[PDB]
Amino acid sequence: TVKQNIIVTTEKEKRALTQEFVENMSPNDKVIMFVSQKHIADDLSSDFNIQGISAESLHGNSEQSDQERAVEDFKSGNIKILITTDIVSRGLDLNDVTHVYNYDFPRNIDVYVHRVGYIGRTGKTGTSVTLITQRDSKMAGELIKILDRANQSVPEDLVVMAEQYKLNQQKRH
Repeated sequence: TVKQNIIVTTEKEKRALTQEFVENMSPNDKVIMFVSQKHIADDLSSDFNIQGISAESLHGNSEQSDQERAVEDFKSGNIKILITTDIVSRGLDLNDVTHVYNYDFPRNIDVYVHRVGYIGRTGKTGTSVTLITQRDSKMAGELIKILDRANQSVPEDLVVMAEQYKLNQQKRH
């Protein structure tokens, strides 16, 4: 079973929170991190590597050689964080993954559930961590239902977001 954590935040606080997450990683943790834009993924990778948290970024135009080196490094432990945009590389052994980290909230709820499934498919326990901001407040109610269905704790800030969204929508009919 997979522990699901939702962190309500703003776009300016995402970098600092993600910094705090990666600094608190155990030496055994291996993270697949989801970022919507390639240049942000590159920025994050070079930040992490400069600090000594070994990482690589991949996107849809990454060469097959680059992807297969990243997958081998993820297996061997030569990287601890694989930051991906638009794809998950096919040769990735999901048994090595302890965490899914959604730096950007995915484009819909079905993609979110699929990413939780990346750890749940192996039958091992693991953790999904997701950052959500006001731009994705239309997802908040659906996300609460996912958490309630999976018997996961519901953060107060997520309930506040879903209530605020509903009130703002009711004023617009």
